[PDB]
Amino acid sequence: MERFLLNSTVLLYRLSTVSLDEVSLDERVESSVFLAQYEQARSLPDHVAKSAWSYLVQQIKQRNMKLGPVAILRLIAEKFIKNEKGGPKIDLPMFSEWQTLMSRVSCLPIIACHQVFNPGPASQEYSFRWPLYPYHPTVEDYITRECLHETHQHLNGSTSAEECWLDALKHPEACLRDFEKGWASQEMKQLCAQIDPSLTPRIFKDRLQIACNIREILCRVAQGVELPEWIASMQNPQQLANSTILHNGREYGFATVWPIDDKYSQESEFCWLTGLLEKWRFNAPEGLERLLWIYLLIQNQYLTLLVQRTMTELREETEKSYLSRFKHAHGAGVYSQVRYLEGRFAPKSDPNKMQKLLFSVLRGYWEYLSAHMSMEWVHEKPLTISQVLDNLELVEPHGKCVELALVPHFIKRKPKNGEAYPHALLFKDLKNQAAILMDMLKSEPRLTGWIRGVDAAANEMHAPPELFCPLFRVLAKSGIAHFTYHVGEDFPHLISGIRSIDDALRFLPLRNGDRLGHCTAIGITPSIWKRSLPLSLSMTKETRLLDLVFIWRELRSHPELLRYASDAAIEAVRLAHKVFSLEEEVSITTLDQVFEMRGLLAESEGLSLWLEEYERARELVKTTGMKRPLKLYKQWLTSDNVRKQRAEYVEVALEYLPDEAVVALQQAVMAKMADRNIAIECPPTSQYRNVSEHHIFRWMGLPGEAIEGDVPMSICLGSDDPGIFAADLKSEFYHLFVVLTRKFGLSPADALRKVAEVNENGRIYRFHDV
Amino acid sequence: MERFLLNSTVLLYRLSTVSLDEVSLDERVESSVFLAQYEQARSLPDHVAKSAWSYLVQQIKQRNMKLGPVAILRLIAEKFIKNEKGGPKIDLPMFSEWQTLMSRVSCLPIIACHQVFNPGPASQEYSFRWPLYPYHPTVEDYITRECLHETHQHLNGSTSAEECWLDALKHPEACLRDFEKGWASQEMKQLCAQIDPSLTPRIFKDRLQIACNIREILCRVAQGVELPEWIASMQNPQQLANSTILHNGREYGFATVWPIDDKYSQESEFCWLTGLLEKWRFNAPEGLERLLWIYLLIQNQYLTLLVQRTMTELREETEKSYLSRFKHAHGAGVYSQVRYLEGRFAPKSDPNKMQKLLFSVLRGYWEYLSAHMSMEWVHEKPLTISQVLDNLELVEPHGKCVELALVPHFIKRKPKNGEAYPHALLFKDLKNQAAILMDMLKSEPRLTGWIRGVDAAANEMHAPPELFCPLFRVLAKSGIAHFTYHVGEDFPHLISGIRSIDDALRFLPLRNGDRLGHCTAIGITPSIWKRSLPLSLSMTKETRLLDLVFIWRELRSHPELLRYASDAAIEAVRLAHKVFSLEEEVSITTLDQVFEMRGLLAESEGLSLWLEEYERARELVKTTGMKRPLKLYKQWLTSDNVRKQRAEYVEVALEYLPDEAVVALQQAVMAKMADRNIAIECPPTSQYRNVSEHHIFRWMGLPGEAIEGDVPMSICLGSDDPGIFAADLKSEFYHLFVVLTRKFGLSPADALRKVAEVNENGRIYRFHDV
Amino acid sequence: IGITPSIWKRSLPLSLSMTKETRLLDLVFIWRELRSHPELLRYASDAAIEAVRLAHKVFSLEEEVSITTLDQVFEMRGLLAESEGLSLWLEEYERARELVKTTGMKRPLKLYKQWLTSDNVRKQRAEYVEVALEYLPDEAVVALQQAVMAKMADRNIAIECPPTSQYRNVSEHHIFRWMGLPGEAIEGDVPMSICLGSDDPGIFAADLKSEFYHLFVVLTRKFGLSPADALRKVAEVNENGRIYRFHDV
Ligand SMILES: [Zn+2]
Ligand SMILES: [Zn+2]
Repeated sequence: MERFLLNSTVLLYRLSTVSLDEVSLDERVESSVFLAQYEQARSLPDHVAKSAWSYLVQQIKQRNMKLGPVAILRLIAEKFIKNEKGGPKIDLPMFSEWQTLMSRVSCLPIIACHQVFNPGPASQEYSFRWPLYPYHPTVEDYITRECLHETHQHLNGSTSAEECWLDALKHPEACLRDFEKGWASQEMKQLCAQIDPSLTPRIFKDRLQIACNIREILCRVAQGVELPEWIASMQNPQQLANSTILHNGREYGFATVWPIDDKYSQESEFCWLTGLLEKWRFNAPEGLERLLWIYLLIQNQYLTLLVQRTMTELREETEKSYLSRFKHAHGAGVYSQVRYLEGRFAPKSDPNKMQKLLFSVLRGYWEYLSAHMSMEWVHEKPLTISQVLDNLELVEPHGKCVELALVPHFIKRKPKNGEAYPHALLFKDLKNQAAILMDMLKSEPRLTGWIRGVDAAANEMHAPPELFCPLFRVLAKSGIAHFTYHVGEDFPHLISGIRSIDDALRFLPLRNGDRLGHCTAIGITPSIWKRSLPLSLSMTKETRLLDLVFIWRELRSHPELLRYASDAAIEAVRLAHKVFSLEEEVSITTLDQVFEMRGLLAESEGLSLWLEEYERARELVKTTGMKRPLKLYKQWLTSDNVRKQRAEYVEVALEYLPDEAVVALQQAVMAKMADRNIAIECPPTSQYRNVSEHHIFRWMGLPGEAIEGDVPMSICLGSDDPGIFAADLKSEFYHLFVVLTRKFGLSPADALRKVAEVNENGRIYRFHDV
Repeated sequence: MERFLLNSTVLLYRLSTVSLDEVSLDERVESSVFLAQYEQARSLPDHVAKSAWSYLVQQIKQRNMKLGPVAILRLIAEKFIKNEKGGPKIDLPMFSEWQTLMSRVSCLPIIACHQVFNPGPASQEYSFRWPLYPYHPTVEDYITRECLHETHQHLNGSTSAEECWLDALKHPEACLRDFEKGWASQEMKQLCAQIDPSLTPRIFKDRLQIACNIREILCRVAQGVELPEWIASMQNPQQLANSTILHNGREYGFATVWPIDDKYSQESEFCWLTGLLEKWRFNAPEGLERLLWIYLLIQNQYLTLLVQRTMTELREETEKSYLSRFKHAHGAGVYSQVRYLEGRFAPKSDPNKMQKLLFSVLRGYWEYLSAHMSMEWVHEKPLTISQVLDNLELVEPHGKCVELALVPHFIKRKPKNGEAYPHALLFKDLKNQAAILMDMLKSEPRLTGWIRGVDAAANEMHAPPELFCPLFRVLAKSGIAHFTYHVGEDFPHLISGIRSIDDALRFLPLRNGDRLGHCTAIGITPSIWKRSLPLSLSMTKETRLLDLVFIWRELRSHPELLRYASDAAIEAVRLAHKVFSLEEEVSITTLDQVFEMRGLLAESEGLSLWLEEYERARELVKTTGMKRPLKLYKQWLTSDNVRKQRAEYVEVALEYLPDEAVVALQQAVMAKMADRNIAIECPPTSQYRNVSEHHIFRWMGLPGEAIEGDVPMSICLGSDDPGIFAADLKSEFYHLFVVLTRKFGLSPADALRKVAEVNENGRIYRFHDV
Repeated sequence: IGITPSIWKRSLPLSLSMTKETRLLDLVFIWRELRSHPELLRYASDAAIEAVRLAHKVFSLEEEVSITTLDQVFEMRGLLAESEGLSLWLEEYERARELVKTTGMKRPLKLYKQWLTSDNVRKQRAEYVEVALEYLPDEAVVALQQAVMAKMADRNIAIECPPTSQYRNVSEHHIFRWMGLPGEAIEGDVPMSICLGSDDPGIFAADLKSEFYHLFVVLTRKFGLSPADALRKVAEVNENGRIYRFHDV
């Protein structure tokens, strides 16, 4: 429960609102804790909270200390972090729980408290490194031998959330600008209201600047410098909502001097916090400790809102952040811990911005390499992308350092109210971006060795994959090997997700060894897919009809489900009749022929490198006996009536199909996949009670999770956990190892090689040049 | 999904605040629904809600309604309720969803709308009856042939919460007094914040008066009488927060003539709502539907508060509520659906109030019996308890009507800061009440024929059973037959609840055929008992030590857990040494002999009907070798440091014992159950996702639910669901029936019998006189 | 749903003549059932084909009609003729309004009207066609039959059984096969809530008590059940009489 006292919206209000000399807020802190649990962990049975709080307070009073940041952090550090071998580490049994706490709290304060109150041997000068980790010699030797391989880094640009808070403190105005530009959006209305009811942009700025001011003041006291006299005027936290304080007539600026150049550096934060805590080892002023309360609380609230969520992204268009990611990916040892890194990046609409971003990333990689290996760099200070390449070709794949592969994102937005065919404007945008990419490759053909493969991300329902097939094929002929597309992550229905996955398979120009993405649909079981959700699910008519045709096709060969297959046939015919407003009798067969054309470009022939696909409809139209498919698909694309019908909603009864049938669909899907030799990135991520049910294990063949009709699926790794701070690929590696060893009782060797197949598959299906 | 539109606190806030002429609040209601769903059902993944509301609005626009309570109740009634055989009945597969809905909403409006818009045959004049039930010929034939058994009804006095609402409107000031006296105590503050952050007694009175005024105004429209003028002045809902409205200098009242004398009756509500809906069949004024909306909301929210929760009970001290209870318990047939009723009521500490309550209950019962049967009644208008007994002495156990059994409660409060021994003052209050009880019994020996047994209710941790043993023995000698004690309901640890149950067995004077209560500790499995609980659970030191003693005692003979038993012994020795401040060596044997003395009365010898348990310690003191036992027990009861360290808080691992070992302790307890012929009352109720997980099934032996060593133990039924409105014993009967037949596929006969053995256990262990 | 095919063809001619509608609906039903059983899909396909042919005759159809469409035709046999295609009566007068709105039902509705009205169609309905006595196997019969008892249990509908042509002896009585008697019950059977009826066509002075005795004696002697066994079995149906009594409660 401790992480309440560090992450609490109501406590944040109360502490920020009460005066600094109030004292004796124990009851209200406790009540705020109970409200926080009621909001967050509703399931706790109303008495565990009171008991655990009686404890927490009891331990505090035993240790003769005050309810404080230092108190809670001390308890947490003592409970979790141990110093072993090298640096602080996380106990193997407690690692998962520590991750759960990470899902709510920042670890820098905890780490500083650990160092100050129980430092390890005074022989290894420790430098801050996030996140903290457990130790297993087998795992360590394995990583030393083979290193790790990143393929899914797209959660928040390419960095952890923690440094973004410091970036905010560095450009508070930029973050307010982004906050506001988006405050006009609907979705974030609900996001912000549900995280913090009365969040609002003015209070956004107020909390940000208050945090800046508290950091400054606490830094002054940590350095132990004179407690400036306007502190006396400082009485109410709301005073920290302004850039200057008024003591008597004068407006005093809080700005001050810090030893380090990068005043917003994580290292600066850490040194500051260590100094403060060591000053505060025996006792603390109440005003300042409450200040640190609100400081940590605002940190955490900001970090959540960010994680549960373009210009705060643009500011990362320098060769500083990329160097940072690269240095972090490289360990503290001479050899980098990750062997092969996939660098995923959002394309822009302007050639200037793409060339800027590309030069930034390329240069940063060059400096990362130069900082580790010495040689004649030709252009010692490269200024152009061509110069950077000139520098880079000289590198050989020894493996001392990481190997970079660059993948642009394809962001799928919702269709708009008015357009010739669905997603037409989005298609135009993507065509613009892709053409620019192609032209940059034209200009610098050597870029084919660094820009390898394109991913298709953002919310799936906003666009079906068939929209991207012409894009992917044109890019391929441009020289883009390898492709990726997010499938199966979220869906109106599990059958819908499975159908979407097969659509991608059968339509996308995916070759041997390509990689799809989460594909959670074919991993999640129908036992654990419906546990708190309504018995029926409303969804779009188009989605329903496509899924019904999918059920048809997949179950046509299954003797045990032919009843369901006939039902799918009948109901798909009826839905087609309604959506297309049909009066003639239309066969499931011709529906199927219509639906197999979904990969065709809208504007091909029914509506340089684009000529092939522009004519791709020509041989189809040449096929005489496909009249009805042509006209029906043209109606599907253009007809206003058909489009409104497609948008229409209607229920699916949950138990439309037996879970056995769902599993059969899944298994047909894995069969087709494995036939085509495609891999599945699986990052650890809503409905799972604990990680133990993660479908990764079913894909991994664990007894008690795997199903009889199952296959291997070439799972690969990816460091993208939506609801955590300061996560890493090796963090996920350790997560999987510990869960295997503990919950499944596998011996350390067993867990090691279990995870190792997925890791080495990461290398195997790397897109990087060979 | 619809639950959120009919109960939403934040929705209530803003709709009540906005002007009645605001209009076009669709997006507003959307935000309200998303917030309410987030706060209540957190698990739903953020998009199913969007789809569900999309289809809701699709329905509303297609069928051409306005987003409003009318359309909502219409969709509900269509989706749930139907006319079959006699009156409306709930579709069987939908009963679980409907009772879930009743967990948050009331059915009066829904049933009104159903009757209004799809009435059955216009020949069975439809007198409202609550709640609404399903139809199964086997079920109805069984209830007719046999009839049912109420054994456990202590939730809201003995009434369903919905009637408490019209009670509040009858005496709103009384509800205000009850609210405020209690609003000063913390736990209600935590609750008020958790349910309604800004609840307060102020807005409490405000919302109550608003509700009454809405009732009046919409009565004006329903009777279709002239739409009085001050409606024009009425522009904001808050204007309804006052008893009068100021139009132009004049303050106009809200009250009127209503057709029925009892203006606060559920039947009045029903006929009224029917009239309102009939009038509003095709359309209605926007502001008026909004007023109805707010009425319904407030209705739901305060009903929620009430259920989850003195003078509101005191006002129920007339022979009216109890007559109503009896009539409700009896169906609409000549024969009563229940045969045997158990009437549980609090024993008051004033003899006058106690005899008042008792004459009230007796007179209500007699009048009911008169209302259904004819003979000479002797005192046609009885006045005294003696007179009503004279009347009732002529009644015979034919079975036409209900047979009542009266049980005083014992509400056990937390121990206070200062007292000679723990819970001493509570013991004194109970002794006062029991003295009063035996006084009235002495005065009227006949009362033994209606007061059959006493129950120990209230929060378990507030007091342990052993202190009641002298009380129960004294009462038994006075002439009270059968006893009850709530066990297993709430606990800090599962083993601790198990130990509590054993202690009750081995200390309370329980006899053959007695009953305990919920005993959920013994039904909940270790597997599904730890789903969101912290990896470590936290207890009082005294509880921890007693559990250690229990574990070792019970596992002494288990060869497979001897390790665990030996541990428990060791840590028990350690804890006893620290607690008793023991310098010498205390054997776990000695601790056994100490803790077996717990049933001893505190003020007997180590500190007429009472003389026996005053001298009971004489035999033990005569016992020579028990020196050390007695002195340690005295230390335990009295030593201030000892009571302090008892109150202090010690932690224990969640997985302190293996799941199997916990079940083994459970099985020792099941064996004791069967051996002593003690029944267990199992009503339907926090950790269960769906009702199918209910431990009731574990006892009923459902394959895959019964554990290997399971033992039948005379489970009995109880109509007490903490989180539902207008619950009934027959209702939960249907619930169990449907659950068996569907989630386990059992045939109607199988489910009928499987519930029937429990029902008939009810008969077998009636407390009623023979 | 009682008589087993084994004892259904004991003196029957090897072919049976019946009306064309009966034949067509039979084929349609056979398909509707046998779509799902892996062991009878051949028969289901045969029925679909032949039903298509027979409908092409009965409707004199010139276009092509799918068995799905035939089903959509014959699913609407519950519609009132003069509802919309030919106070309390209102609701069923207008019920066809929703369907006629249904756009995809064009061909079904027109076919239904043809069937109800067309004189040529009605003449063809009255026409007769032969069917082989073993048109389908006993196993197929019993599969259909067990599906029927499945829906029986699903809808909680009872069967009102009196005692009565082909049966040589009362021991051959179908009542027993419902009653689950070993050697009389069939594997894929389900319980179906039988109730009694005192209606014997070919006797005088017969009563429910008389039938009770008859059943008890036959159970006891021909099947050797103990008195308790036979009494319990007979009761089952007897008190099922209570259970599904129409009498008001
Ligand atoms: Zn992804
Ligand atoms: Zn209870």
